[PDB]
Amino acid sequence: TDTLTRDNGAVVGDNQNSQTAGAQGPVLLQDVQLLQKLQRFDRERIPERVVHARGTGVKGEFTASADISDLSKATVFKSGEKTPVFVRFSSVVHGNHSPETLRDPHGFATKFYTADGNWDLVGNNFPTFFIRDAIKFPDMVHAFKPDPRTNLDNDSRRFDFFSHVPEATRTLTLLYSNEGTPAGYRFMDGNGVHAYKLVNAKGEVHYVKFHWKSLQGIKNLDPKEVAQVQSKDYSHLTNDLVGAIKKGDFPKWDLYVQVLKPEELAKFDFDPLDATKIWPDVPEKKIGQMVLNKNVDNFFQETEQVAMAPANLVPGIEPSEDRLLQGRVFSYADTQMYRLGANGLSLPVNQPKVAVNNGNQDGALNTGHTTSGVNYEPSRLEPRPADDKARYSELPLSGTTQQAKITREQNFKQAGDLYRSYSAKEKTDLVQKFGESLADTLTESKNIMLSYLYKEDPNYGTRVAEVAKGDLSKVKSLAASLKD
Amino acid sequence: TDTLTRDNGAVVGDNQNSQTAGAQGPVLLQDVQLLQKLQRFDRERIPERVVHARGTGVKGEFTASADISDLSKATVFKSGEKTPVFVRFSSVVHGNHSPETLRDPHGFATKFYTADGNWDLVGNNFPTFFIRDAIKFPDMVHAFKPDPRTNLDNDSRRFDFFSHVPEATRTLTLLYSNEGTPAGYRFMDGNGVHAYKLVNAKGEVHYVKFHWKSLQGIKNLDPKEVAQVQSKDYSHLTNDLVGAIKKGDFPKWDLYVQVLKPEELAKFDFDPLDATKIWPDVPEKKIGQMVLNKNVDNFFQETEQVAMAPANLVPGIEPSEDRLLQGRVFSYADTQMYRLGANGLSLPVNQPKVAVNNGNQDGALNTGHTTSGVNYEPSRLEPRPADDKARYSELPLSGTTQQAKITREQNFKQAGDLYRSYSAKEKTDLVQKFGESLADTLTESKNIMLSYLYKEDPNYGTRVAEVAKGDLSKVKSLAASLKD
Amino acid sequence: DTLTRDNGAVVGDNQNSQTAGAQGPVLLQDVQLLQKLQRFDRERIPERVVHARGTGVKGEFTASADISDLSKATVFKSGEKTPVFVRFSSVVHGNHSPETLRDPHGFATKFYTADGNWDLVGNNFPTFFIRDAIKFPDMVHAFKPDPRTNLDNDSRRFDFFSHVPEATRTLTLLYSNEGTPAGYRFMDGNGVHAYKLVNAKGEVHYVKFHWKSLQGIKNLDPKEVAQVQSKDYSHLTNDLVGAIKKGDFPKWDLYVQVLKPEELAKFDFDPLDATKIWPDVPEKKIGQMVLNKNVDNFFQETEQVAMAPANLVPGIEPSEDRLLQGRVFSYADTQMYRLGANGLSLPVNQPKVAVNNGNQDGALNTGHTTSGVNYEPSRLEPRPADDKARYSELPLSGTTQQAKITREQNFKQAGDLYRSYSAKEKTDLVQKFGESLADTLTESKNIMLSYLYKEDPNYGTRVAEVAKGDLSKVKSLAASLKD
Amino acid sequence: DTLTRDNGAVVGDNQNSQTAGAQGPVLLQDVQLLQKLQRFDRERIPERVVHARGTGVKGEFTASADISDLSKATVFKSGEKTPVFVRFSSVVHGNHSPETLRDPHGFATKFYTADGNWDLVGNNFPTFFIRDAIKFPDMVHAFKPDPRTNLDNDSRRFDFFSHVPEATRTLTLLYSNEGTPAGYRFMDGNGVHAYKLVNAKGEVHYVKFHWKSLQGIKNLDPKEVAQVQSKDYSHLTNDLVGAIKKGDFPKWDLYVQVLKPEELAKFDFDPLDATKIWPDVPEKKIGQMVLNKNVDNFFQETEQVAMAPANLVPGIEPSEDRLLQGRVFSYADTQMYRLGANGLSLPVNQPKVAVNNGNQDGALNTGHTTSGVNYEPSRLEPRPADDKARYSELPLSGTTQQAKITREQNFKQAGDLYRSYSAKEKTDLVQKFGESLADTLTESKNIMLSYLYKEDPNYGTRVAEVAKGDLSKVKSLAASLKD
Ligand code: HEM
Ligand code: HEM
Repeated sequence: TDTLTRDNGAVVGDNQNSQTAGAQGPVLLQDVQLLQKLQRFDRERIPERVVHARGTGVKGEFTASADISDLSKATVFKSGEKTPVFVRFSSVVHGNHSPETLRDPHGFATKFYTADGNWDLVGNNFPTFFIRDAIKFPDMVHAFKPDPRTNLDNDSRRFDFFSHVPEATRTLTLLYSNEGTPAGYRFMDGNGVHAYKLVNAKGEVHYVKFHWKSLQGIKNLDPKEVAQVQSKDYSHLTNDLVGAIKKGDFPKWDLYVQVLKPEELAKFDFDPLDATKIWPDVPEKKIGQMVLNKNVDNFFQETEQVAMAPANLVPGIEPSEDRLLQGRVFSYADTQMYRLGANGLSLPVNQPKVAVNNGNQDGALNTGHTTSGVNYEPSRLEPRPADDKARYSELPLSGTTQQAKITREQNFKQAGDLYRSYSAKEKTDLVQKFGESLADTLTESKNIMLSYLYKEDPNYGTRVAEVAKGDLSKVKSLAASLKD
Repeated sequence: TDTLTRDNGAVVGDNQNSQTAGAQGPVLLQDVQLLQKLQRFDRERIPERVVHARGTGVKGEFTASADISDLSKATVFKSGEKTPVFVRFSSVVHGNHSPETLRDPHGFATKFYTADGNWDLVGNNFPTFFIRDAIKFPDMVHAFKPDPRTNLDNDSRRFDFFSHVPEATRTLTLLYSNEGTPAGYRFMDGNGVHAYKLVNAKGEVHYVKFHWKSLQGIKNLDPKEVAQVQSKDYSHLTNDLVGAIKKGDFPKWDLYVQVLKPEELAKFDFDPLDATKIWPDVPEKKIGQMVLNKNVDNFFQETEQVAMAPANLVPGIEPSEDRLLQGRVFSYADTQMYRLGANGLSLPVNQPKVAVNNGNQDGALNTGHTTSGVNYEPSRLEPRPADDKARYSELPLSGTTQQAKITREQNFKQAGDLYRSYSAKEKTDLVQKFGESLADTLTESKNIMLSYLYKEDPNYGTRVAEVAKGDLSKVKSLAASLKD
Repeated sequence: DTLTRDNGAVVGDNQNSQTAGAQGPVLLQDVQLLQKLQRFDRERIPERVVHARGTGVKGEFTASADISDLSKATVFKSGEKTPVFVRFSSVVHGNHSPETLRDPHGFATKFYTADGNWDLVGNNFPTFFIRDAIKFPDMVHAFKPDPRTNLDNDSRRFDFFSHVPEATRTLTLLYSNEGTPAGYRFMDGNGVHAYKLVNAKGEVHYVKFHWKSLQGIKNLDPKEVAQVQSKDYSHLTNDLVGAIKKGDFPKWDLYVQVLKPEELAKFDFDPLDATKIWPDVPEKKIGQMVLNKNVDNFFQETEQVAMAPANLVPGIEPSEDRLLQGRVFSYADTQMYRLGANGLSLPVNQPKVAVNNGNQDGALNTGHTTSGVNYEPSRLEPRPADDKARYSELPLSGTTQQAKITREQNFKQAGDLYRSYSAKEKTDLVQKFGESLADTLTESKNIMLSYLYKEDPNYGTRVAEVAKGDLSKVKSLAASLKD
Repeated sequence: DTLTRDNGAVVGDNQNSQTAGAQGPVLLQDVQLLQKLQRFDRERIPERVVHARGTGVKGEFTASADISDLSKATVFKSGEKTPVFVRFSSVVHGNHSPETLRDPHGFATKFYTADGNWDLVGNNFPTFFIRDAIKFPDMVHAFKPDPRTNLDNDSRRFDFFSHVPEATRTLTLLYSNEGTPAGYRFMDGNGVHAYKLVNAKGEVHYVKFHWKSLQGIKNLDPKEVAQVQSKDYSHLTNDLVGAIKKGDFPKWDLYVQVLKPEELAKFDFDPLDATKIWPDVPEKKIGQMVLNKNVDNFFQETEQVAMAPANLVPGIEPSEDRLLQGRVFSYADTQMYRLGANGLSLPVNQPKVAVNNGNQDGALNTGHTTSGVNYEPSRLEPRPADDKARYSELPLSGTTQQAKITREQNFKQAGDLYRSYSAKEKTDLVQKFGESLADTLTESKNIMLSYLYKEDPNYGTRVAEVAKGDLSKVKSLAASLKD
């Protein structure tokens, strides 16, 4: 077999014994194989993601199947176009080897390696989120994560924060339902959550929501099943997916879009760009199908180093003015400059399948081969012209610069409708899980949280208020003042 | 209450809404509060420890109680001397938020903030280790850790490695016994593993092993109890410890030493500086007592950032020539330069309780206030004399520089001793756990592993061979050729 | 006091490594050798991407006027005295580059105010070369040494600048003798952009800041530059540190130029264009600064200071100048990298008021947190905002867009500047610019010369001769340019 | 080709940021503005702790002797052609520091051999100032600019060197005109230390390496230094890059001086003392190097190359020189920080042979691993060692120790050097040392003078004059110094 070498290519003569000053003597500083193997070892780890640290990556392909040229000019949506993908599924709060049975929303991020560049659709199984403005994301994550004093879960903290956040009511209803503990990533849907802005070749815009429909169906664990699985397997989602792909049982999802024109936004009773809302009566249209059929070759180089970011957009796809999405356009590229580095987008899993041509340079571990003296634009010696067809869409403005919440909140209606859509057994599990989680919250926050659940549906609030030992008369009088 | 501020101290006007271009417009880049909060958030995480990433830190005090001036000049051992400590307990292989029920050795690292500087005793509950030379450490960890292709446990990998490592037999016997799954950190002992060299005021040396004897007793979980605990609690060791301290029930450990003179080592049939060995008949002497009685204030600032390293030594305590230990003198300080930074030892939790006076300077995030022009030694303007009493001890040398295994291995005797010391019930649990783990290893490595167990004790090897489905006749013939 | 390791243990020998016998190899277990070398091996951090070469000093600012109608900031309250940290610098070259190299010179002032830290990061030139921060990286890459060799190559800047008529004014300032100061004490400081001051009623004013040197202005001419460089590559640092050591403390008066929001539309140029001065707006004195103390340690203080236009206090906000808007992001961003997440907690960067927020962890966090409340809002440990500190509201119209400003006036002020120079000052300018332009590609060179010609026919004509451009092509090119 | 963003998407407008209307603020969603500024903000990495100012060129080495009796290394096989990367540098000052400043000049060569990459990291000076690596951080700290002001302050290095008599020989080379070369092309290079060469029979030889310039040696005297500095702060880079552009490729012959292990105890000095040359050992030529190609990109190649004495191939090992021993640790260590754990996988650092080991992960890992076997040994995917590559064995005796070498001889070789200088060179040497020593504290100054006086009474006497030392004290201190 080929000889073991050091990183400079030199063969190693003994990989079992350190060089010592005699049989009973100390180790020498000059043993370069010892030093190099330990300095590499000592530097293998990089920071985990600040959220969604626990994840599983797989590869597959997406094939478009409809004519949506009237909605978007992006080549990924052209009927019959087959684009390779990289998908990273994940939980949200806990560290990287945390039990996959822990209750949480699950991430569903798809990197499309399109012919116009890489587009990332960074979604979750839940179609709505807990907040509507990215300025609260650091606050929200800090409240959800383990207590900073102990590294132990302490749910009284998320309910202190969330008692000030009535808009979280619908998504907390998902979290504490059995949708919070899936049986496999193959048995969950995916949603973009926000409305994205699709732009056609005439410069016209449509606001669109994306949904991945599982062709395997939806399968969740109930709290007693969660405990049985957790007893022997702390990686059941990863085992399920990797194992399925090894057996050739490739999971698939159909992609659907819901569409609104800019002039329809103001007609609704809720704000269509509020990330805490679904669009209940807008029809869905199928535009493609993705199949995930290949495992990764190396977890660290692919799954750990993949950089998913809503900022990775192609002409024809832009962010909407959803205020949650707006901060996401900054945050992922920013964190990835730190987690990976300035040259993170040049790693194999992050590279586009098209040419990159710009003046960005240098930075740590630059692996390029540059020969030109022109790293500026414009240049008449080595021009790099822009493409006028790729200019951003123009959105009309009015009012003033401002710091004010959106005007139509409707914080409790959709939560109530979701609660009522649940089977009797689903409601029972949601009520017992939410109540157990809320039981030792401070009394003031506890009765305020329970007022939101009661305003969503009196049966929901009454039952969680019994489990959590809240004060039902205070819950009802607080709920009476809440506005629809 | 005090107004929320930005990091430059300027008060914040609205922490709930980002600044937007009208009520329906996009978010502005000039919103410095949004951008600061997101950039700080985006940079919260640092690399986890390459091993022992899952850990719990607490604080307490150690009080010495014997006259060991004959063995060491170090102040921490002076009778009645009280020294504050920081202890970090941990598992080894998996990451943060991995289940604390996972089978593994457990770390027991004590930072003593002595009156002569900080001394770290970085030990484990197991008194022996799997390998005896630090050049194999990276290989050993890579074999134990989850498969690099999938991030899932795959014990065929560790047994392909350990089939070439007959010296791992005794510690794999501890690993697969119920000592591999403790009921609490308070119910385990701690050991230095290596002999350390204590030096007295005359410059004379003694080799000593350290043992923390639990005053709460030893309590382990058997396989069925592990699954039951894991079903509901993935942080059972942290909860147990933080819990006890909150209730005032402070865990204690008596510190004992085993002592051998330099001239006695050659008389043993095993090498006393072999990390795979205990010293079976050397008497123990109690030298002090440690009580852990305070939880940390902030997990990140203290438990995550603490830097435990065998290199943090004080005059009177030095590393022995144990070849595993020698590598550890280099590796912890090296990985901390990366994980923390060049200024990592100036963080609050890592600072000594005595003055630091040297020419080490600059480096990222230097928080000092230097006024001198003298950052070199020697200097006649601002001298920094050495202390001739702190010169290292002189060890006699013989032979040549070399790369060769130690001359006495005795790889199976102590492992058989350990097996035979176990109760019938403990034997059954060991055999079932080891055999289930080994069952899908490649046949050649599996029968070689079994031969090691059979040579330790024929009953051990026969029973694990039945559970693992190895070939007994091949096991017996391979064992017949093994040497004692 | 005895020499120690970083753990506080005393060192027994700091002159000899531990070796295996008199003729033998060095031992891995010598922890003093390893810890000194590992710290030494990690002393350096990335230099600033621009302005790497700099000098820092400390002093104090005292406000002297009632400007409460313009800003509610406590720093400007007449009589208020505020400690300052100032960093002066060059722009293009590395940290030990000669201080005589031709460049704009930075003048950044960190005010440790009673409302928090406010940084006024300006330059001695009152105008900049570009007017939209999206071009900053390109501009800097064209100015810096050639990426192939690390050697100055002025044809690269004129290839870029031939597309940028808006750089005419400041290029005139660069190639003049103001491009090579005699001391930092002998130069003015300008904020360049208009900032928006907001008073206690919420009213806004657009203001320009100017530091007037009370030592006067003193530039070196070309011949004096080579003379000084021959023996001194740190002449600016030497002058300032030496002057403070002798007790000759340099002082600057701070002046403001003021405009109301409804006045911006009435000029022939865009008042928020960073390549423009405000020629006819009167100046008012609002305070004075004295720099009277040298630093204790260059690295801890001068190298680690983090100056950023985003360090704002109530009463001061960015204007819509498109150059400034980019700077509000870039400084804080690069400091997260060059220093780290906890860079603003280093001694030189800390404010003199408490910091109260949920920002946490990050590399080398030196705090002492005990609370479980790292989120807002909380009813257990609230951290209320102050409604009085809400940002001002600017009226908007039109659409989101990617389009240059409409009033450019790229040559007029460039010409006024040229013609304002003495005959000798003009001669030096023409020769420095023309020598720098000489080997630019012919198309860029004659386009550059057209911008100078459009500014002032004598200017363009004299540089064309030195630089060897085609006078007739310059004149026809200039014919097609708009004032 | 069309400009793109880093994800490959085409840019529609690289001239204007996206704003909220023509007079409105910039938008956070303009991903091109943010990605360009984020990349620009992170361009710089930490400069080398020493030798930050450098120039890199490429070339080829051709072996021309049969030295298989001394080393089994393929690089030295007669007729063997190996590609090289060479980086020349100054030592003490930061990037863009004047290349005329007085220092030793680095001469590092990376040989991309058929057995792996071998780096010969040398200098023009054949000796060094100190002899144990434990003092290296102290020495560098004393040599660099004062930590309080970032200005050169030569009193600091003499405070330090007044305790270091062994630096006399190299301080003599430093203050001579060898300290200011006219080009890297006109300077020799030396490995300084003895290296251990090992042949195919396991036999060892101690060897010194010397690169003989085939352009001759060309220095600048103090008056010429000032002239070049007045106008050129990159004279060495210019000279070397320009020479190669013209086709005038510089050449160096490689020579070795050989000693057997039993010969080291014979001499009156220690042959592994880095402050010593080997005066009477003869030199044999073993090959020639020609540098004939410039780099394509300065940052990717010259800034990112990783030169380290730890990059060894079979046939070559460190000797027991105590300064060399620390260098085996420190270069790889600083490169783990300056570059990263994956720094040896960058294009310029990669070997021309396959790398096969279980080193993995780390920041920005660009590999394409498929195996699950990242440990050794393995019976599934074995990675056997080669017994012929085992390290050589050195006989030991004594005990572990912290004690200076015994045969110091700190002054004789320095005096020898001085006496070989022409009258011109002696006067230049004397004026510079004296001028640098001038404001040192009297006690250190007179002790430095004693060392010079002990090397040679005229040296001592002539430098004590310029520096204003006290000759009677110098002579009585010198009286007591031993040979
Ligand atoms: C609709 C709401 C959101 C969804 C669906 C979502 C989804 C996700 C997913 C799936 C990932 C993991 C991607 C991967 O597998 O690598 C992730 C990571 C992340 N998210 Fe979000 N998230 C949302 C809200 C936010 C917000 C509001 C912010 C901040 C402004 C944010 C910041 C981050 C960060 C910093 C990471 C780590 C990325 C990395 O290190 O590569 N997210 N998110
Ligand atoms: C007797 C054998 C060993 C014992 C008892 C042991 C114990 C420990 C413990 C208790 C910790 C965690 C300290 C904490 O809580 O921060 C640790 C971490 C670590 N150990 Fe060991 N270990 C052993 C062998 C080794 C060897 C041979 C090496 C390498 C030569 C090594 C390298 C490391 C590293 C790099 C870390 C991470 C340190 C950090 O990031 O702060 N260990 N070990």
